Amino acid sequence: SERIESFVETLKRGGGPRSSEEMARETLGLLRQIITDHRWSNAGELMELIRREGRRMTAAQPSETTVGNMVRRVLKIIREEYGRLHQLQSNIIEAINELLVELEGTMENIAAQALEHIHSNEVIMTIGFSRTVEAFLKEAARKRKFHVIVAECAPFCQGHEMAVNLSKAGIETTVMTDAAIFAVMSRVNKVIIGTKTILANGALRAVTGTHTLALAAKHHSTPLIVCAPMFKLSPQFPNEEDSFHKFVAPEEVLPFTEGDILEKVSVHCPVFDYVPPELITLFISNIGGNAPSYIYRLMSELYHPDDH
Amino acid sequence: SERIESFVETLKRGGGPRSSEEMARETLGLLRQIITDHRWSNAGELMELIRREGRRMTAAQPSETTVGNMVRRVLKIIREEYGRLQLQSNIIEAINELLVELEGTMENIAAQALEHIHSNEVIMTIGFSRTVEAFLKEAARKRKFHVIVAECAPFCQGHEMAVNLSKAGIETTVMTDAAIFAVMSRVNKVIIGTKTILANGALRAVTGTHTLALAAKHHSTPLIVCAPMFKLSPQFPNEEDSFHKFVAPEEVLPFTEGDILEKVSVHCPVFDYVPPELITLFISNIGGNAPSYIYRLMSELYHPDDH
Ligand SMILES: O=C(COc1ccc(Cl)cc1)N[C@H]1CC[C@H](NC(=O)COc2ccc(Cl)cc2)CC1
Repeated sequence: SERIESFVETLKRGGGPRSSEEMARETLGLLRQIITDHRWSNAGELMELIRREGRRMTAAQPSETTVGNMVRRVLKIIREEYGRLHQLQSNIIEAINELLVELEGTMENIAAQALEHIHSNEVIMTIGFSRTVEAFLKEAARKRKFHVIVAECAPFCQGHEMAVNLSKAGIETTVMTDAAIFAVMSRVNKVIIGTKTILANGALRAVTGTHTLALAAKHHSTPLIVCAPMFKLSPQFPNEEDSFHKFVAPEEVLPFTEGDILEKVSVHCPVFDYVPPELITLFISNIGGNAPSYIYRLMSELYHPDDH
Repeated sequence: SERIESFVETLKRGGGPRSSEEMARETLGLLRQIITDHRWSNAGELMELIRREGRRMTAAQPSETTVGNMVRRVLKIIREEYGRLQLQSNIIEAINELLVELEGTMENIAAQALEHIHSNEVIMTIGFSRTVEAFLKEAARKRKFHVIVAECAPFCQGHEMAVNLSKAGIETTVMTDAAIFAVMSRVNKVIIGTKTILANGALRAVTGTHTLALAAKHHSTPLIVCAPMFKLSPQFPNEEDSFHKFVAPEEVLPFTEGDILEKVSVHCPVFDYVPPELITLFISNIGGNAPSYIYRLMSELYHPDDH
């Protein structure tokens, strides 16, 4: 039925399911359902329906790149499925089920490869809460006691919660304000950041302090990993400008109090930022450990030239 | 008497007094004696004698820059002495004052140590110097840091200092010279002692100082070169290849393994060249001056007879 419309409203109003493959489980859900029982013609009328419902879905807040990402991957499974087909619903829904089960284990396998990086007594450093970086760092509690420096930035700040969820289970964290990321980072090694979405050229679109942070990395020459799973490799190299973000209400940065000053003064609030591929020095991923400058072909491994 | 000739032979054969106030106390000695009783004319015949005995003294092994350095400073005290101008009383008295001022370098240059090294801070030095060891020993009434010392420079005279430190102080580890780039990714605050420092701001030091300072201005950690006064040499780096000491290649290849030593060329340099584009502070005997200021400090001491 048209419960997807509710879903089309659900992404419209906001209220995030915290990126935990819930957008992916949902997009797989609705694509499974529209894939299940709909109109049927042989010659990709299903694919045309995927383009229509696709572009209607992408008409949401243009930041949830996972929605269109798994949409396009469903299309590539359709194209290869027909490619071998040269009863298709059985093969398509089965392979989509296999992609679901493969998606069902990202946060474990991307966290197994952790002992091979962090060593004893090694002052790691991140910024901003992320599920994968916390799970990833929790499987390195069967090794020695390092430190963790976490930045408290990007207000409204969703960051501390992580400083709790770590320090009551693990290593000796300290929490620094965002405006002190250059007295620190003279005494550190091995920076990690989680990623909101990563671009085709090799860019990280992340939380609103990622840049200003990576610049310090390629100033003191410390390597920064951006641990990010699959299904977040977005096409469309950074052409569209200023729709790249989320501008939120300036209540979060200035209070509605202090009247009259708020007549003539301009307030800005960006949620994301731009990390170019000239500063990332490894990707830890779900299947391999690929470098920055290789990421290109990995994208060609997944998609098809209908990247629009 | 002509015991200076013995001294002129003493620097000739080698056998260093460590550079620890032997070269300066001696040069002050012989300059005091030649200053004391010699030929006398009013119009700087003493100064001409200082030029003659000076250039004869500088005809030693051209690396002991302290000898000519204190020679030239004696000349500047002569020039200012005549400038204000029984002159022997004033000259020998002021030279005595310069001696007593020279008598306390390694303490006052080591007082200013608590204001730099902090708790839990992995310092790092290459080679061994009296002033860097005394300097680091007065920071043992603060917390337990590490010290990473490189075992460079065959003959590798590096360790004695790791002994003389470890049995009195912090947890030092000793690395070979060929591992100064797996380390120096996990360090801060490098220190090096200086054999002599040039006018432009250069450090002429032990034979691994370069390749180390390059790592400092690659990972951007600051390197202090703690060096007292009297070692500010004029003569910006013009004279080439007399800038060193080439020693016998027995120290790097053994006289054993015959016939290979027919056709193969062995090199052995003792010093190297650190340019002023990489040093990031000087801790000194009177102040704490930066690199790019060092220029006028030299003009504070000498006179344009710098040859
Ligand atoms: O625990 C801390 C303090 O951590 C912070 C300091 C400041 C801030 Cl803002 C946050 C955290 N510092 C330690 C961390 C281990 C290190 N390394 C060692 O203990 C020894 O490591 C070495 C030593 C020598 C070599 Cl060659 C290699 C590693 C010393 C400094």
